[PDB]
Amino acid sequence: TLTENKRKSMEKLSVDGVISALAFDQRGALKRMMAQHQTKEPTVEQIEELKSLVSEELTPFASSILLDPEYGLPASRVRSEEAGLLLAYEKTGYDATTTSRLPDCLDVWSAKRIKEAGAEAVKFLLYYDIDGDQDVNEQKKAYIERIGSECRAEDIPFYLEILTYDEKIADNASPEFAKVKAHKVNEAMKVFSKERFGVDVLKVEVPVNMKFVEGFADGEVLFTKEEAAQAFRDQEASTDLPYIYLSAGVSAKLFQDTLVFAAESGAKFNGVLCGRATWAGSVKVYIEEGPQAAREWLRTEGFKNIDELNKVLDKTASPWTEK
Amino acid sequence: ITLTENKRKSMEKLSVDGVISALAFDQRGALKRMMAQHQTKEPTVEQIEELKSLVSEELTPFASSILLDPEYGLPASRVRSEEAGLLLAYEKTGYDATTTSRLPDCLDVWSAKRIKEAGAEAVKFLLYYDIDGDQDVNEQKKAYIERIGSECRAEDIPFYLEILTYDEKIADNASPEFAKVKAHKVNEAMKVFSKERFGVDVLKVEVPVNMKFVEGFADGEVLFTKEEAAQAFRDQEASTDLPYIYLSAGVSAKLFQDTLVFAAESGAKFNGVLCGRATWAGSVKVYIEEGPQAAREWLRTEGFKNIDELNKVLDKTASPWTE
Ligand SMILES: [Ca+2]
Ligand SMILES: [Ca+2]
Ligand SMILES: [Ca+2]
Ligand SMILES: [Ca+2]
Repeated sequence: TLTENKRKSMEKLSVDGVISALAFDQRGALKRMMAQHQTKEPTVEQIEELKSLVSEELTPFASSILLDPEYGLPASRVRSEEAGLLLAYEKTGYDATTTSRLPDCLDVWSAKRIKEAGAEAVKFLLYYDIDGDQDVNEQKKAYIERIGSECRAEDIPFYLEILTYDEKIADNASPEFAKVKAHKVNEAMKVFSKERFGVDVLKVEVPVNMKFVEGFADGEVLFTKEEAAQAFRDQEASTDLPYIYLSAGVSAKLFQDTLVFAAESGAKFNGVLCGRATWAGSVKVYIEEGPQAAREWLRTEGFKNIDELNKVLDKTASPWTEK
Repeated sequence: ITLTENKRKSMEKLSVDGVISALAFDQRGALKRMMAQHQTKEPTVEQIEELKSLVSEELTPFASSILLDPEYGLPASRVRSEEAGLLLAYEKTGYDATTTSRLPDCLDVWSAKRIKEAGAEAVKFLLYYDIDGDQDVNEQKKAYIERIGSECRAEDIPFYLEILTYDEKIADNASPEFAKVKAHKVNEAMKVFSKERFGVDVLKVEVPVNMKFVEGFADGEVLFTKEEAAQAFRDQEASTDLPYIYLSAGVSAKLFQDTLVFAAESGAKFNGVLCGRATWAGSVKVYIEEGPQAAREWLRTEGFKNIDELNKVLDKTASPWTE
C-alpha cells in the first residue's frame, strides 16, 4: 500500500507497471574501466561527460535512469523528459581487505537531499552474506532500517540493491559460489522483504549463474534447466515486493536470454535496472576516440542493446501494478 | 512548530505540566573513568549496569523521565518509576581526541526504530559542533542530523538533539579563552539546528556562558558582568523557537541551581533540564568503595535531596513547552 507520493514516484520510474531502467551510478568501477584505455588518470570531467552522453542518448528508451549524485547530477539534467530519476546513496565499492563489506552512505547526502536533487527514488546497494557473521549482519540490518525510515519520512521510494557473496569464497564467478548462489539470493530477499526495512523495490541478481546451466553452459554443467527453473520459482516465493534484475555485466544477449528463461520458469519480475550489459562498450570508444565517437556508438550499438532488451521486457516482465 | 499526535503524547510522558525535569544517565566512557579512580580493577559491565539500575530505581519517582544508553542502560530502564518516561541515547560515546572533526556516529546495532521498540519515548543524540570549524566537516554533520531527524519523523518519536560546542583550536573548554567565545558557539549552533530540515523536537544545550567567570558567581578571575551574561541568555532565547533544556555539564548542584535562577531572571524561556552528574555524581565513589547497598542509601538521602532541591528551583524558573 504505497502512499500517494510514493505511488506517483513509482509511476514516474515505470511504464504500465514495468520498470525498464538504465543503470549508470558506477563510479570506482567506471574509473578503472577508463584507466585501461589511456595513460593519464581519468578526470572528473571525463566521468561526468560519459555519464551525460549515456543519459542524453539512451534515456529516451528507458522508463528511468539511475545515476550517482557524485558525478551524475549533470547527466540527470539532460535525461529524457519522459524518464524518471533514481539517485544512489551508498559509497562506491567495498574493502577487499576484510569480509564484512559494511554499508556506508555518502557523507554529505541524506534521503532528504536526494529528494531535493530531483530524484523519484533513493537507491542503496548492500552486500549481504546470509550465512555470514551474525553481528555483521545485525549491523547491516540496523543500517537498512535507518534508510528505510528516512525514505518513509521523505516519502520517496526506497530501492534496495542486494549483491550476495560468501565470506569464505573469493570469487563469485566460481563453481563453488554458483552452488550456493540461489540460497544467498533468495534468503537475503526474504530477510529484506520484512516490513521493518521499508523497502519499496528490490534490485536483485538472478538466483543462478547461467554459465553453469544446461543449454547456456560452455563448460561444466552444474544445473539442469529444471533445477535452474526451480531457483527462479524459489526466488518468486521469497517476496511479495516488486523486484527487478541487475545485469551483473554479462553480455546483452545473455541477459536477454536469461530474462526469457526467468519468465518461462515462473518468475514474475517487474523489470530491470540494467547497466553494463547495455553501455559497457561505450567506455573504450569514449576514451580512445572521444565524445562524438561515443555518441555514435550509443546511437548504434548502445541503442541495439537497449532496444532488444525492451522488446524482451515487453514479453517477459510483469507489472508491479498488481502487487 | 507542530507535533503529531504521537509525538505530543510522548512529549507529555517525558514531562510534568509542560516542564521537562529529566534525569540524565547515559554516560559510558565518562562513567567508567569515574569508577576507575576508586578501585584497582577495571570497571566491569556488571558494575556499570548495576549503578545505572540503582540510580534509576531510587531517583526516577522524582523525575519526569530518565535518559539512558542502550548499551548498559536497558536493565535500568526496566526498573524506572511507572510515572517516568524514557529517553535512549543513539550516539557512540566520546570522540577521537587525536583529530578536531569529532564526527557523529550512531550505535552500530541501533536505529530510531529499535530505540522505539526498546520502549523509549524519545531518541536522544549528541553532536559536537564548532560553528567556526571546517565547512566540509560541518556539512557532513548537518547531513547526518538530517538523516536522524527523518528517522524520528518516520517512527513518530520525539527527536532530542544534544549539542556540545567546542573550538577546533582551543584544547580546553573550561579555559577563559573558550569562555569568551562560548555564547557565539552555543547560540549560533542552536540557530543552525533549529531549521525545519533537521527535524529536532527538543534541543539539549549548554548555558551560553561559563558562569564561573561571571561577576557575583566567580570565585576567581571575572570575565563578564551580570548584564553581559544576561544578554547571552536573551540571545539564546532568541536563537530558537523550539523547546530547549539545559545540561549540567557536571558543575556543582549549587551552581547549576543558581544558573537556572539567573537564566529565568535574564529572560530565558528554558523548558527544563536533562541533568545528570550534578545529581548522581556523588554516588559513584560510594558505590565503588562501599557497594550497592551503600550507594542506594546515598541515593535515597543525598540523591533525593539533590533532585528534590533541583525540582523546587525548576518550579520557579522553567517555562512549559506547551509554549
Ligand atoms: Ca519508445
Ligand atoms: Ca509483510
Ligand atoms: Ca512472490
Ligand atoms: Ca544559591
